[PDB]
Amino acid sequence: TLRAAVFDLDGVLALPAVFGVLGRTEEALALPRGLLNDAFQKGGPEGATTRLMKGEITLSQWIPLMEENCRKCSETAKVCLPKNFSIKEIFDKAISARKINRPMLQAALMLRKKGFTTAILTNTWLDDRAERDGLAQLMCELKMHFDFLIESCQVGMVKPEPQIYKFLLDTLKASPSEVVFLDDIGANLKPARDLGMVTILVQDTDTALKELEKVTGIQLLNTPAPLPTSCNPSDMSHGYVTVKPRVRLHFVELGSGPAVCLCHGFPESWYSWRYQIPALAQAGYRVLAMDMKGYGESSAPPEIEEYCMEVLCKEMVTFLDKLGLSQAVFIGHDWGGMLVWYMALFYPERVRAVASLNTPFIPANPNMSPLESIKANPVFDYQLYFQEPGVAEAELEQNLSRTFKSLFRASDESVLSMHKVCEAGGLFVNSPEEPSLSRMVTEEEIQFYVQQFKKSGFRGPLNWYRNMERNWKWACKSLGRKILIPALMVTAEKDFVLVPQMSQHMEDWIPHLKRGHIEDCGHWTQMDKPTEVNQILIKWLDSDAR
Amino acid sequence: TLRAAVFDLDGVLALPAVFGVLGRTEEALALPRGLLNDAFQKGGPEGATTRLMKGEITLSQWIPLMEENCRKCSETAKVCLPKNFSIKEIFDKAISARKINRPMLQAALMLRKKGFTTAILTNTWLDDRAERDGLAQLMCELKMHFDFLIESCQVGMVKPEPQIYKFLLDTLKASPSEVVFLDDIGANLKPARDLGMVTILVQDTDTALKELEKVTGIQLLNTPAPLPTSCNPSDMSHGYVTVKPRVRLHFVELGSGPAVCLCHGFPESWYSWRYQIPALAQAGYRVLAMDMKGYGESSAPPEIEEYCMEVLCKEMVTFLDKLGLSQAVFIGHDWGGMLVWYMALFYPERVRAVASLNTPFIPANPNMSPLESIKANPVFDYQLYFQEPGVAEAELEQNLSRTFKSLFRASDESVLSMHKVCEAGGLFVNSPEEPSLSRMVTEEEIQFYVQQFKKSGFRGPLNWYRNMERNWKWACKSLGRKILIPALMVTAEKDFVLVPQMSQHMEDWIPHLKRGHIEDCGHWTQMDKPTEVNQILIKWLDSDAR
Ligand SMILES: CNC(=O)NC1CCCCC1
Ligand SMILES: CNC(=O)NC1CCCCC1
Repeated sequence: TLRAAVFDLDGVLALPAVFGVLGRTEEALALPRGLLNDAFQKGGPEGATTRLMKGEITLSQWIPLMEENCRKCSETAKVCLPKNFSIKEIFDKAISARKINRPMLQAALMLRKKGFTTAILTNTWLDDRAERDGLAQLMCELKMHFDFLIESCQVGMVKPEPQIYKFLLDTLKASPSEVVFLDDIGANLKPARDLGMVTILVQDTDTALKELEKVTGIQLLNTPAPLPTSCNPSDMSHGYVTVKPRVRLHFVELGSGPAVCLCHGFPESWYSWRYQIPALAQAGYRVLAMDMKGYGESSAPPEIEEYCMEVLCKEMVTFLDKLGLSQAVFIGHDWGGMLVWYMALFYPERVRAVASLNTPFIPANPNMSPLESIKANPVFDYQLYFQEPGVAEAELEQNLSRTFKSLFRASDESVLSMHKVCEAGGLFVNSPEEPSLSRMVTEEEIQFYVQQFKKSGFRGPLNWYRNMERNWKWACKSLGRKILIPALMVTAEKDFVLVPQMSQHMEDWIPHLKRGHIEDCGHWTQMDKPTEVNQILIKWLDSDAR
Repeated sequence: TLRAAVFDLDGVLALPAVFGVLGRTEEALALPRGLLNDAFQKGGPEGATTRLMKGEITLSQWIPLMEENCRKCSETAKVCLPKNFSIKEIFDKAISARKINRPMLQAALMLRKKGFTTAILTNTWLDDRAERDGLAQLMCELKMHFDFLIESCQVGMVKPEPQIYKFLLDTLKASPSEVVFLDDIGANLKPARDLGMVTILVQDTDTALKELEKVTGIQLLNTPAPLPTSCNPSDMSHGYVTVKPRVRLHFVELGSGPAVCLCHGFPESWYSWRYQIPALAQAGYRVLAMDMKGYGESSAPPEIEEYCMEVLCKEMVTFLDKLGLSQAVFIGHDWGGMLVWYMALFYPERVRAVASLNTPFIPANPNMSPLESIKANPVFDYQLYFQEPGVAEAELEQNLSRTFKSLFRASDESVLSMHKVCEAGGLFVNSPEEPSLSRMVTEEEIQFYVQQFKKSGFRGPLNWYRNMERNWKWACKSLGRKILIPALMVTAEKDFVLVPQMSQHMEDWIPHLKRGHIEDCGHWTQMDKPTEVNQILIKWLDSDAR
């Protein structure tokens, strides 16, 4: 019974196969059929290509040896190679053209999710070309999804030598009968078959995947659209910056490129961005997912005033100062969305671009108390419940699992009503003791939030709501300004608190505002509709943030 | 008696003054003298410029108001503004032309080092221009060197209003007679004088600095060349990546741009790069200064084999994988320099460029044991002393302060001889109990190393020397390769262990190798000659790493 699946890189996990470029080059240059592929494999186990694939020599050292093999082959075939024939050019083009075979990676992802040990076994080289980064990026993206990556040039062994197959089995800690091995080269498949491994000759992906699902008993073809890659907290780079003597900010960091600072809402975590972190890094950005002040590994002082927008914003500027960042794109959700509009208003030189999920920009009404404003909206009743220090902390801290299971629900699953929360005397008074698990979250993901909130509880987070008068007075200083930097407003159809219509007058303050809108999406945008959030943010980033 | 120095930005800490561009524009466009400066100050306290400087409006909102003031002024002067007259263009150019007045910053640096509280008090704006990053970078660089930055647009107050001066004094916690205030605008200097502050009207920097040194009693002019900016450990962003279950790597992170991974030697710290970290970040790079395996906040497992080059290198690849970095430029010193050549040899796709300070690349001799090789060089005797587990740990751990004070010495201060270390029975047998403090280090810097080494001691670090046979066998696999990626070798004249001549045959293995050489420099390159290390690395980075 199968418990491991092994995949080749070229022609299996990555297409088009670099081998298929040699044939295409022969046809384009009208050279004898097989001339390039014959020069490539010249001398077999003793040849330059085996030396390259075993790691004896680098790609740049191999290029002239391949050129000499091509001359020798053309001489024997009684033909002439063109005026400007370049092996470097041929391979640079072949390599950049090669992309991830997405349905093959999806099938590998599915087998791994169903308990399989997965591995990439590849005949590859030590790439020292000026353009080696392209392949490095490809390998980096692919490898993360597998338990093992075995590279011929690293192990000093090559397919079809029997030793690499015995090395594979030892790495897998599996008997051959427990392994599926997928390869586009029949000769390289032969030693796995001979050992008793289930083998699949990959020509077209669909047939290979049909053979793969038939042999594993797991649905791989026609499966529903998978979720984006998530984050394993223990596999991330964790960052810590002290912004003032008693205040330290924690963040998760992934990728290279323009800095993108992710700001969560209430009562959340850097982990609320788990589905965006790998996607935005893969899209060419340096992601900084914050644990906002009062949360997770960030400091949580008890004083209410430590959580007014003016201080939160100043500390975010200090956070950039200490990291040596002149700018970052600021992306916020909920309370983070509010902070992000205020960063754009008070510190535009530090904000490359601004984006908010659900939270609109509504300027302070100078002719009305923020208390009056909040009272005027029935859905904002829970904010008055949040005012008295200790009351909401006691209910929210009593049972952590219940708190998150009750809150983190899709629009069709709601167990909470935000109206008459004060009158009812609590957020969970008409909510079950043991709520069911929402389709948006696993039990483990709820438990990460439970463990985070065991450190400081709900005092710091609730203090974000306890600065109405302070925030209002500070916001009034910005009443003559406009937001003229790149800005994106993302509304969620079914957010019954931060309704899409609350954002209707934003172009009066943000004339060049760009928009996104997510249908059938509740308040928990990032986990509700991760695929669509990623698409909206990446499209806006590549066009407006660079 | 003076204890605080206050500096203006425009025309004081930054030159040329943006005000002086309006006059230059008038002259270039042959407009009436003062037309632009008169339109700029139009309406005085009630005018658009005061609104901008107080933060009521942003720079982009102000541009058309300045245009209307220019039209009004030209109308009164009975003149016409040119065909393509643009305030945006004028200010974009003015702002990008403005650079830090280096001798003024040096004097501020010196006063602060001598115990003064320093501050920048500026009439500035909320910059939301597409090109606002240039100024953000300038402010970011300047602010780090001062105790306070007071910006008119942030405090809703402007010079010469008396309230900003009272705000300044309150921020300083100083009586006016204790303050020196430097400004290029006599009108803005007047309220400070009236309060009893010592004032300096800044025209040329030299005269201002002459007045400043006369009044403070501190040498500011003709002073020796200062050291580069160092790092305060508590003001840095600290990063942590788990590379395998029992192994976590710590790093300090500063800047944006191409990733530059700094690798220290024995027995050092990320802190050995303190003088390079701010310089390389300022030069346009994302610096990652490691605590190498066995050191500081990085894990230090006891097993010798955990420290062979093969595992150290693989973990550095995993470090890049987890941070989401397809590449980094690798810069090493001493044992870090050795690791860095091996990264280039075994993982060229992951190494953007490679640089080593002092450590040459010498390939394994396949016809000789590494023990034989080390025995053949008398200066390498101490490495045989390092072999026996426990012996060097006991001497190096006995007195930490003595260990670092004895080791970290300039070429003209040496207290240690690396020959006959085994025969003598120790590294410090002919060394004092209380060594004098080297000119390279302060007592506090020695104490940071003492505190770091209290965590894991010398076992992990000494284990870097205990893998000769393992490293040799692994290095032999690379004997047919060449290093063909961008590479830099930096030799130190007076390093009597890693002598410049040990690097003489490197072009046989690295044909395109670039070189740097530091005269009168011992083994501790980074702290011995920080200014010259920075110049060599930055020049090579900008040309070969991008
Ligand atoms: C639970 N959501 C919530 O209270 N969000 C607030 C964000 C700031 C604006 C008011 C609502
Ligand atoms: C104290 N320096 C030291 O032992 N450095 C080593 C680096 C690796 C090559 C041999 C010397």
